[PDB]
Amino acid sequence: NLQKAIDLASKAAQEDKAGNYEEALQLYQHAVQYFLHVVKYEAQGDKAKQSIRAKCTEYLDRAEKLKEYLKN
Repeated sequence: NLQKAIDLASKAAQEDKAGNYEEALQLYQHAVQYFLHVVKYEAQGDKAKQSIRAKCTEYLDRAEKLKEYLKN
């Protein structure tokens, strides 16, 4: 589940930066879904969880704004 979060997160960050926002948006949410799934179920460690928390918020903030205008 962790590898899926990073894999999708990398493609999402590249999609938005490249030009694709629609595909990147759906990818951003996916990365956060898998990331939180691990932290909630069984993360790697204390410091590890803190790393995902900052990342989960980073992508969420980007995707949040993206969908904002996309939906408007």
